[PDB]
Amino acid sequence: KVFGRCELAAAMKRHGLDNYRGYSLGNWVCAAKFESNFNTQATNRNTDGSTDYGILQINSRWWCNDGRTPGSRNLCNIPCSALLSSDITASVNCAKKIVSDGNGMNAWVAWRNRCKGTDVQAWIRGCRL
Ligand SMILES: [Cl-]
Ligand SMILES: [Cl-]
Ligand SMILES: [Cl-]
Ligand SMILES: [Cl-]
Ligand SMILES: [Cl-]
Ligand code: NA
Repeated sequence: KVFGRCELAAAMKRHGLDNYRGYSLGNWVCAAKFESNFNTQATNRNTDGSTDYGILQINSRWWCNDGRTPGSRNLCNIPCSALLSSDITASVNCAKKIVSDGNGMNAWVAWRNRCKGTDVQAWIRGCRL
């Protein structure tokens, strides 16, 4: 599923991501835009052989099991395929664990490089929330 900007903002809010660990909803929408272009089915292979999955490009090295990332962990206790669902519950729950891990949203390289320190509220501006 390819979410619209306000539609994703609404879903993220429903699943309790708005101000989670202090990150306003625009941070989450901005990160999703640059990680996946709002597409739940996005997958991208990394040089190390791990793969990133879903709307927030969660990586198989640490967070989910895809059967093909040697030495990896599955700290969200889910198959990486669960992260590609049209329903974002699994992605949200896993992102809550990731952003709690110590480095906040810096875990998401696209957030650090394209969202951090910008006007992230623009990503939610205009939305009925
Ligand atoms: Cl957009
Ligand atoms: Cl915001
Ligand atoms: Cl594996
Ligand atoms: Cl599994
Ligand atoms: Cl933080
Ligand atoms: Na894994």
